Amino acid sequence: EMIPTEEALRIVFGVSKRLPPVIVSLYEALGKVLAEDIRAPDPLPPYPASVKDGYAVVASDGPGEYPVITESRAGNDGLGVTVTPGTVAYVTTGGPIPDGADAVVQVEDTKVIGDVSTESKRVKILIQTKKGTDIRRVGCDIEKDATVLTTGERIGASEIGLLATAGVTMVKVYPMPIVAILSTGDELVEPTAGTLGRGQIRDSNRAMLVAAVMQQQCKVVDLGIVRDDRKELEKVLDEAVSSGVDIILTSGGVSMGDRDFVKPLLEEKGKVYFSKVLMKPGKPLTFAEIRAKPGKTVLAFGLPGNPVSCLVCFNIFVVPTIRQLAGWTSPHPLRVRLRLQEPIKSDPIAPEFHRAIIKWKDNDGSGTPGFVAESTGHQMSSRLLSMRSANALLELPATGNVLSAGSSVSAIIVSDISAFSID
Amino acid sequence: EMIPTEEALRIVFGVSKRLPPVIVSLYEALGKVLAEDIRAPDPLPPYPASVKDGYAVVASDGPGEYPVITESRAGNDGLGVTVTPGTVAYVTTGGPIPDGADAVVQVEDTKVIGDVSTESKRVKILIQTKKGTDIRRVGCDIEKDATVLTTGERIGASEIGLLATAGVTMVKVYPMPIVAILSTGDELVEPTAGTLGRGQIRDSNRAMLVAAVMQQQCKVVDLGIVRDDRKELEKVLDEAVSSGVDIILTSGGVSMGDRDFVKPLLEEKGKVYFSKVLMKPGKPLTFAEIRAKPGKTVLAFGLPGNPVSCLVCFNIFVVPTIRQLAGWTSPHPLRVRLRLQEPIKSDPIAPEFHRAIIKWKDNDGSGTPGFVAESTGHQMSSRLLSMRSANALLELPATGNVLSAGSSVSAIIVSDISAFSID
Ligand SMILES: Nc1ncnc2c1ncn2[C@@H]1O[C@H](COP(=O)(O)O)[C@@H](O)[C@H]1O
Ligand SMILES: Nc1ncnc2c1ncn2[C@@H]1O[C@H](COP(=O)(O)O)[C@@H](O)[C@H]1O
Ligand code: MOO
Ligand code: MOO
Ligand SMILES: [Mg+2]
Ligand SMILES: [Mg+2]
Repeated sequence: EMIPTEEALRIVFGVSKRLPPVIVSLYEALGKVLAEDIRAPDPLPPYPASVKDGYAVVASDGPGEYPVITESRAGNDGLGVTVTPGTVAYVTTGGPIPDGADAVVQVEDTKVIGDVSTESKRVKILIQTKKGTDIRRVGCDIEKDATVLTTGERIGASEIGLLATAGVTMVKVYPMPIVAILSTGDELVEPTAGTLGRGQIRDSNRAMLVAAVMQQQCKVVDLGIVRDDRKELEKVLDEAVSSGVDIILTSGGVSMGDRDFVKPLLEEKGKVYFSKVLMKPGKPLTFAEIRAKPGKTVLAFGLPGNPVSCLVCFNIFVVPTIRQLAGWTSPHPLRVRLRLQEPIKSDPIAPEFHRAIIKWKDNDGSGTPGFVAESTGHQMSSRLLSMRSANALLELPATGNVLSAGSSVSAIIVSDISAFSID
Repeated sequence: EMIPTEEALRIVFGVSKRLPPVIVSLYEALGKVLAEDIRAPDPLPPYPASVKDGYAVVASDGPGEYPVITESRAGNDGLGVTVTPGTVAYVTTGGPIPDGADAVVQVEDTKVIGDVSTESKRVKILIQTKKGTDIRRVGCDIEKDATVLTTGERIGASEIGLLATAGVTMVKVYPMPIVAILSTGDELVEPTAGTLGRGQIRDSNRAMLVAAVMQQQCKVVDLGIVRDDRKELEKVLDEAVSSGVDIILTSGGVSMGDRDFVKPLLEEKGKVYFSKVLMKPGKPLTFAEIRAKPGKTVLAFGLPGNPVSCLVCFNIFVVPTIRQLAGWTSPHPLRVRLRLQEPIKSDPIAPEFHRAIIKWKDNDGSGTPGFVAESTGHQMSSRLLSMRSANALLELPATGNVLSAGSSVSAIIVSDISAFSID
C-alpha cells in the first residue's frame, strides 16, 4: 500500500499538533512564533522628538538672528522653558521639542553668530521652515496601545527590537519540539571508529540528523546506535516515548529484512499511518503516533536507512512537522520554478526528489532572470555525496522521460535562501 | 563626502580579513566553513553490499530452487562461505555479499520452499537476474582517498554526514567573529523600564542587534548603554578593542549633534574609511578599523541610531563582513528580481532600501511564476514597524519617480529564503 507524497504529507499535517505555549525571556524568544499579541504600553516617541540636530523654532518667525534660550537633547532638558516667537532652542536628533517650538531647522541651514562662549548664544536661521518640519509628534512611529506584534508571528531581529521598544522582556511563545534520534544496525560503528572491521560502516545518519535538527533550532536527545534486536529496539523506543520528547527519529530497520523491527514495534506501540511512499528516494518511510502513558502524543518517523533517503525524508516530512509543532502558520517549504542547466532523466515508477545546486541568474537561459539548477550527479540513495551542497530538491514527475536543458521544473528549497551563493 | 553604497561595500570588503582557522568538534563545525579538505580514509561501502533484502546468487544459475547456504546481514556474517553455482545466500540491505555471489535478487522475486524451520532452508528464485544487479561494489558511493569535502565549503547537515562517514570528529574550520555591541544616548533606558520619564525611550537597537548577530551564529559581547560623554564612550571602546572581539557595533552618536562622539573617537583610535553613505535609510553609517595593542584588527561600525537605519545597515554591511571573517567565499546577500504588487515612490536624492514582504507566486502578474513584493508601508527611519516581517530590501534608484505596480526591481533577500511563507 504505497501512498503518494502529497497524501503522506496531509496525513502527517493532520496528526501534528502545535505544542502548548510557554513563557521565555527576550533572547530565548528569537526564532520562535509568538503565542500572544504585543501592544505598545506607551507611544513612540513618547515626547515630540526632533528628527535633526539643529534648532527648534516658531516656523512663522522665518529667517533671521535669534537668541538660543535652551538646549534639548534628552530627559528633562528644557523642562519649563517655552520657545516664544523671536527665540530658538538647540536640539539634537531624538531631543524633546521644547513647548512653543513647532518646527526644527537642521543645523546645516543655520549659522552661529558671535563669540562662541564669550557672549550669550545667538544663531542665524537661514531658511523659511514650515510648522511640523523635522519633528516626530508623540506616537507617530507607534501609537500607545497599538498592536506591534501578533499571535502567529515569527520573531526575528526587528521583532526583538519591537518587543524591546514595548518593554517586553518575558514573551509567550510556541516552544520548539524536543527530538530523540537513534540509528539502527548491526553493521554500524561509531563515527570515531578508525579501521573498520569486515561488514562495518560508520554511523553517518545519526550525526547528519542531529545536525539537521540543530539547524531547525530544536533540542536533540541522542539515543545512539541500536542493534537489530526486537527487545533492544523496543526498550530504547519505550525509553524515548516516556522521556518527554515530542518527535522520535529512527533510521534503518524499516526495509524488507528479517531483522527490521521498526515497523512492527511502531504498530505495537501506537498507530502507523503509512510505511510505504511513492517517491524516489524514500520509499520505506514510516510514520506513527504514540501516546506516552500518563500524558502526551509522540510522533515517530521511521526514516529510511539509506543516507540520501534519510535526509530527503527529513527535509520533506520532518521539517514541516517541526514547524507545525513550533506554531508556524506556514510550515510548507518554499517551492519555486526554475530552469535546468543540464538534461535530467526522470524515473518511470516514482516521482523523484532530484538533488540540485540552484542559483539566481540575470539570464536563466530564456532572456529573463530566474533560478537555474545543476544536478549533483548520480542520485543513488546510498550516495550521500549527491546531497553535498544541494540547496534544492527538483520535483520530477514519474514520466520516465529525459527533461532537456532549459526546461522548467518545480523545486523545493531546503537550505536558507538568504545564505544562497550568488551567480 | 557622501560615498555610494557600492563603494562603501568595496571598502569594507577590502579591509575585512578571514579569521585564523581553528579546530572544533563535529557538532561545533555545523554552519562553519571548512578550512581543510576532507578525504575518505576507506571506501563506502568498504565491502560489496547488498542494495536489497533478498538473496545473493550466481546470476548465470537463473530461475530455480536452491539451498540457502548462509545468511549475511552485517559484520562477519558468511565469512569463509563461498556461494558456488547451485546455491544462494540470504542477504539484508547493507549486508556483505558472500564470496562467489555476483548478483542479488530482491525478496519480492523469490519464494521460500519447504517447512519453514523443520527442513534445511530452500528458496525459489523467480527471475533471471544479471551480474552486478543490486550490489554496491566496494567504493561505489565514495572511493578510498576521494576528497569528500573541500576547503571553503560551508558545513550543513549532509556535510556533517560526510564527516561522520569519513570518521572525522575534529574539524579545521574558520571560526565566527566575536561581536561587541553597545547603544549610545542620554535618552535611553533599559528595555526593562516601565513608565518612561520625560525625554526617555527604551533602548531597542541593542537587543535588536544582539538578536541579529545571534541569527548570524556569532558570540555577542553586550556592552550595554553608554551615555553621550566622550571620556565614557572612549573607555568603553578601549575596553571593547582590548577584549579580543573582532567587530564592534555601536548605534547612535554618529549624526550632527554636539554630543555625538563615535566618529571623532573612531578617528582618534583607528582609521575611519567613511562616515557618510548615499543611501536611504542609513546616511550616517561610519566604518573604521582599529588595531588592538599587542595584536589584532578590530572592525568598527558606527551604525545610525534610527532603528530602521540601524538594522538596514546591519543587513547590508555587517552581515557580509561577518561572513567574510567566517571564511565564506560568497558573502554577498542573495539578490533577485521581482515585480511590485503596489506603486512605490522612489527618493529623489538617495537610492532607497525599501522594506518589503516578498513571496513566490505561480503568476507574478506577468503570466509567469516569480517573486512579488508588498511594501511594509511608511518607510520613515524612526519607524521600526517598517522592518516588521520584512524579508527583503527593494533597491530603488534615486530617480524620484513613482514605480508602478507590476514594474520590476532588484531586491536583497535579508531573511532565510527557506523560511519564506508560501503564497
Ligand atoms: N546510521 C546509518 N548510517 C549510514 N548508513 C546507514 C545507517 N543506517 C542504515 N544505513 C544503510 O542504509 C541501508 C538501508 O538500511 P536498512 O533500512 O536498515 O536496511 C543499508 O545499506 C544500511 O547499511
Ligand atoms: N538604542 C536605541 N534604541 C532606539 N532608538 C535609538 C537608539 N539609539 C538612538 N536612537 C534614536 O535614533 C535617533 C538618532 O540617534 P543619534 O544618532 O544618537 O542622534 C534618535 O531619534 C535616537 O533617539
Ligand atoms: O528504498 Mo530507497 O527509496 O533507495 O531508501
Ligand atoms: O539620517 Mo537617516 O538615513 O534617517 O539614519
Ligand atoms: Mg539495517
Ligand atoms: Mg543619540
